[PDB]
Amino acid sequence: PQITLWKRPLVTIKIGGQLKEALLDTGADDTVIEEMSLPGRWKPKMIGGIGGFIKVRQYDQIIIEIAGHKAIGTVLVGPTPVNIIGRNLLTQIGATLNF
Amino acid sequence: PQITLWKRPLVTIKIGGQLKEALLDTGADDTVIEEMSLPGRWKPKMIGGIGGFIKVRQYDQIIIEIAGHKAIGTVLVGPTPVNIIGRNLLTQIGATLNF
Ligand SMILES: Cc1cccc(C)c1OCC(=O)N[C@@H](Cc1ccccc1)[C@@H](O)C[C@H](Cc1ccccc1)NC(=O)[C@H](C(C)C)N1CCCNC1=O
Ligand SMILES: [Cl-]
Ligand SMILES: [Cl-]
Ligand SMILES: [Cl-]
Ligand code: NA
Repeated sequence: PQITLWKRPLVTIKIGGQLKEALLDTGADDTVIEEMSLPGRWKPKMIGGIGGFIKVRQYDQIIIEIAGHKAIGTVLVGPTPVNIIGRNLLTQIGATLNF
Repeated sequence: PQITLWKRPLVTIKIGGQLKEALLDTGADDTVIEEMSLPGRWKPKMIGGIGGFIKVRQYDQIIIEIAGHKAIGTVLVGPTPVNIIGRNLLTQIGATLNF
């Protein structure tokens, strides 16, 4: 699709069989989702936002659908105020910024 | 241009007679620049996200050139870790997300 930016670029994602709303974010290096259960082992990570850094759980090779596009990759889980699809998965689904 | 997302989508901007590098951020409602002087009136604002909130100065009707494209809008100035071009000015340069 071509998504303009007059409103937030929110899409539906599916992860763990569940539908969630998330933001397509070219300013995010990684994907971070609100607290949920994911399979496997996780690794520690810090990410930085407008107000400072938070600790998150890094899950690798997680199956996730983004606006109907299937992806498999790293998902961070933690106390983010909004679900964010970052560049690691935007790149995988072929997204570019155009002007 | 068409910007892929393997790396951060950083571009050069001109604001307040100064050149800066800034992040094209579809996940940002607002444009936030590191501390600098701008002409005219301003009012305080709090913006919060990952990591919490920061206090900024809101300047309205500020012209910015973004990767050679002129726009005008509100610019927030404060202790952001990164200069961010948000949706309020991305729409004005006709930026879209495409996949
Ligand atoms: C940078 C990065 C590394 C790894 C993983 C992730 C998710 C990363 O991105 C973290 C991050 O906060 N990125 C921001 C920009 C970023 C990159 C690097 C350092 C700091 C910031 C931005 O793009 C998304 C984030 C989303 C958001 C979160 C909570 C509430 C509302 C929105 N947006 C905002 O904070 C904006 C600010 C920028 C005006 N914002 C806050 C006021 C209300 N609305 C709004 O839009
Ligand atoms: Cl990934
Ligand atoms: Cl504006
Ligand atoms: Cl448009
Ligand atoms: Na003004």
